[PDB]
Amino acid sequence: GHAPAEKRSTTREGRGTWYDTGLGACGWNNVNSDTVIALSPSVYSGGSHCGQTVTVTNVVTGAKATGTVADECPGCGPNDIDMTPGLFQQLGSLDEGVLTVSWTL
Repeated sequence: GHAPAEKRSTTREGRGTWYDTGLGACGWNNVNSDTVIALSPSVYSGGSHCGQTVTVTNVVTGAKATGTVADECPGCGPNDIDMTPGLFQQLGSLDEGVLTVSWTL
């Protein structure tokens, strides 16, 4: 039913990998060059993570970028997420696959 989820929006380090962006698991459809995010499943994320803006700061190089949760990363926990490759280039390099980024949600 209803659930007024009040998440403590706090900057914390986690993992952030790129995926092939085309159709988000929420009501968004974006290309690879865009800056959107795939967050841990809405079951675990209370539903209210879908459509949230998230600032991600790759701690490896200190590179800060921002992407909006449009998709749901299924096979990952609340310390590891996915994102657009275009955004992941702004965090670091595609060759890394995953990077340790400081995300706030």
